Amino acid sequence: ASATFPMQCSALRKNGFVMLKGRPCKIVEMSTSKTGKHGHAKVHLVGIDIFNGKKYEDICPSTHNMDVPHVKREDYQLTDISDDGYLTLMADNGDLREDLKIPDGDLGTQLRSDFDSGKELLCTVLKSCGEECVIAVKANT
Repeated sequence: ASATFPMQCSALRKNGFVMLKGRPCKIVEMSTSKTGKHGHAKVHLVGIDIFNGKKYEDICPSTHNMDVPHVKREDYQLTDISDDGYLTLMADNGDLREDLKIPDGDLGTQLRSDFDSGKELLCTVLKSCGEECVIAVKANT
């Protein structure tokens, strides 16, 4: 039930998930840099926060592990939007959750409009490291 698991830095790949500075990211760049000439490594890692979009960075030995998030998604059916801007989301087993808000950016605006219209919507919730949010909205019928 851990939120992150070890992986050897030499096993990391571009567009894979990695933890940078406590945030779950997608690796966007990797390269080598500077050592002592007897068997070590400093891999430079860049990654985009999978929720924010912020860019982060760190340096790690090829030999030793990194922390890698479990990243999951689940689809909910959208049934309401409150004045507070919270969504009412219904899981496949019927349970409701109203703790997720209208997402940021263009997605939240589309979501708001499509539901102001008459459309049945599925919201895909991204989940990782104790953080969750709607990342995709898809028409239903």
